[PDB]
Amino acid sequence: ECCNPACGRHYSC
Repeated sequence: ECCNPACGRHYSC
């Protein structure tokens, strides 16, 4: 979840 793969859609964590 954590910026996966790299905060593309600015994922949570």
